[PDB]
Amino acid sequence: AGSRVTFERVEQMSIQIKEVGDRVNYIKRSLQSLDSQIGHLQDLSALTVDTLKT
Amino acid sequence: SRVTFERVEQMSIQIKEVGDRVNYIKRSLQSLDSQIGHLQDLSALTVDTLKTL
Amino acid sequence: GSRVTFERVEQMSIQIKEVGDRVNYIKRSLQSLDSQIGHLQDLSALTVDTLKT
Amino acid sequence: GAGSRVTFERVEQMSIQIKEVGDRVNYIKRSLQSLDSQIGHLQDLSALTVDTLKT
Repeated sequence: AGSRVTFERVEQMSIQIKEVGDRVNYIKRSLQSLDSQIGHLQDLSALTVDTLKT
Repeated sequence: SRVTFERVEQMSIQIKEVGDRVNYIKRSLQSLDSQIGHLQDLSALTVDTLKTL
Repeated sequence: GSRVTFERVEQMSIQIKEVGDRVNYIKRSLQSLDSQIGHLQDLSALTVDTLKT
Repeated sequence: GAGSRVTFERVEQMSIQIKEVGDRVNYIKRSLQSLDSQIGHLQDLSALTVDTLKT
């Protein structure tokens, strides 16, 4: 009863904890994509600076 | 100069793509925060019943 | 058994809270990043406009 | 001449600010790995609690 509802709750926490994990992994992937775009922008910046010195 | 204009205009586009992505990420975290709050509540309610047992 | 379960759930609720806190820190960092990218976009926009003329 | 001068300054500032944006995102990446580590410990505690009530 109390133990039944406790088992339902622990199962439901387990579901929501896996969903929190999955959401963080998605966010990590998005940040990785972002990091790559930033790489490209830094190269382009260094190139523009270099040419202003030439 | 013309080449400088071109590279600067390209950077400005790329800065915009990075800005937009940062905000999409910011919004995911906002939404995750809300879901954590409800998980926090479910854990508190589970513990309260366990104390009576 | 209720007592050991109570103990594992309590420890979960403390860790859930720590996760929640770290999420909100990361969120604040995105907001400041967002604002610094806004400054940079403004700069790139000014630079680009002068270089047209 | 003059137009170019200011432009050189502006471009020099953009590349400082682009570096900062980089550094910030590197920090966020590291903060997200910590967070993900914490979530793994909670998934583990949650799985053990579950394993222990199945039967």
